[PDB]
Formats: sequence, C-alpha cells, structure tokens
Amino acid sequence: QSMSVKGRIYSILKQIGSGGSSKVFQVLNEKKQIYAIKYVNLEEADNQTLDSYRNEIAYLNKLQQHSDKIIRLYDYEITDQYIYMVMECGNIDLNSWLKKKKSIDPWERKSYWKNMLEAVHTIHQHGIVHSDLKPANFLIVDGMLKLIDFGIANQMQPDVGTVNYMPPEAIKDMSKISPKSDVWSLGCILYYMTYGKTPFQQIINQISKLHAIIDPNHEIEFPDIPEKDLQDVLKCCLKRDPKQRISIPELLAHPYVQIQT
Ligand SMILES: COc1cc(-c2cnn(C)c2)ccc1Nc1ncc2ccnc(-c3cnn(C)c3)c2n1
Repeated sequence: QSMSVKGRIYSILKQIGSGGSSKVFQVLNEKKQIYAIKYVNLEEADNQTLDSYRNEIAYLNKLQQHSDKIIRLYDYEITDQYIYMVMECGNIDLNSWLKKKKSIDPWERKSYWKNMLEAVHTIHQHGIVHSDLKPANFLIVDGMLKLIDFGIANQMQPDVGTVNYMPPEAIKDMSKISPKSDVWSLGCILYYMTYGKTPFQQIINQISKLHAIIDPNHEIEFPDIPEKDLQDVLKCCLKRDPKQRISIPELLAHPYVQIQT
C-alpha cells in the first residue's frame, strides 16, 4: 500500500505506531529516502480535538528553524477528513528504548539530557509549557534525542497513561503550572535513567502516589553515585517548591551537562 502527500507518493514499509484516531507509518519516497508519516483520521473528530491538532502542527512548524532538537516536519496535508504529516523517521522512542536497556552508559545519559534540555528550553522560549513530559515524548534520531509533541493532540503506542512524572503544582491546584513544572518531569526522566525507577514508582495506589508527590514530609531517596554532579542535578530538579526548583537556563550552565568525567 501507498499514500500521497502534496503530490508526492510514499510507499508504506511498516506501521510504527497507533493511538486513538492516529497511526504512524515508516515510509519511502521515490528516491528511496525514509520518513515517518503521521496519519490522523478526522472523520469522528470534534472541534476540541481539531483545535488540539491545529495547535500542535503550528508549533512544530514554527519551532523547526529554532532548534534541531525538535522533530523535523517536512510537509503536511490537512483536509476535513484527515491529516498527513511527513516527518523524519527515528530509530525508536525513548520509553521503548529505556525498557530494553539493562544499563545506560553515563556518556549517553548526559548527551540525551542535554538534548532534552535544549528541546524543552526552545518550547519555553515561545511560551509553551508541555506539562506532560514523559520518555514517550522523545525520539532517538541518529543518537540524538528530539521532542515529538507538546502532549496536546494524542498519545501513541508502538505496534495506559502514567502519573509518575506529574509535578506537585499540578495536583495542588485541583494556575501554578510554569516552565519549572517541566523541570520536575525532566528530573523524573533523568532519575529513572540514573536509579532505574521514577521517584515514586514504588507506591501502587495512585491516590497515595499523588499524595506522596505533594507531601514535603515524604522524602525522595537519592542513593550515592560516582557522578556527584548528577546527584546534585537530580536534587535541584526534584524540589517540590517550584520557586526553589532550578530552571532550564540554569541547568544548561550546570557542571553535569557542561563538564565531562
Ligand atoms: C522505526 O521507527 C520507530 C520505531 C519505534 C519502536 C520500535 N519498537 N518499539 C517498541 C517502538 C518507535 C518510534 C519509531 N520512529 C518514529 N519516527 C518518527 C516518528 C514521528 C512521530 N511519531 C513517532 C512515534 C510516536 N510514538 N511512536 C511509538 C512513534 C515517530 N516514531
């Protein structure tokens, strides 16, 4: 099977993922170049769902020039019945990669972190707060992480929504959501890449889990490691008071991401 986007024909190699009314396909152009095409069926979409998709496309388009840490969007076709997005094809999403890895190299960990910080920082510059960061939002493209989405349009699974990365300020006001909320979530991804688990993975009851995230009395454990800077980064990221939590610009000037070994 094949598909057409703005006159250009693409052969379907395989379907990478599915989620809701969305499907991602690995495809080839006439010159045998690989792309990932995202197909959205708008035949059952309401005006709330339509506006989410339009907002995500616009931001991905705007941010293209600003950073190479944002997944590339080469073309798109939009009608009343469907959406086609011609994007770069990555090797694997971060979540799938994390589940497969028995141990993460320290160097790989730092390089990925820098990519995450640069990607998130760029969105922040335009006034966008993701508020829903998790490993699945990142794609590995040639040993470089890139941000896939702004957590608005839809969630996809390779061919269940975790609360393990949720910042305290979100649960408290049930606005306090700020660029610092993303620091907590990025902090949780780094924590997982360091200790093999999210800061609150252990508590099974989701209500107890949510209560532990917002409780200063509940203390997050930070076992000692050879990278003292990494330990500091973690602790600065996972401060429950957003006002006391470190910022992305500050993180980019930290020893952990600027100084190796
Ligand atoms: C070979 O390509 C893949 C394989 C996997 C994969 C393979 N095994 N598992 C478990 C996941 C995930 C992403 C990709 N690549 C890829 N490239 C561009 C994309 C553009 C937009 N969205 C996705 C995406 C989002 N979620 N997923 C699973 C893929 C994209 N995924």
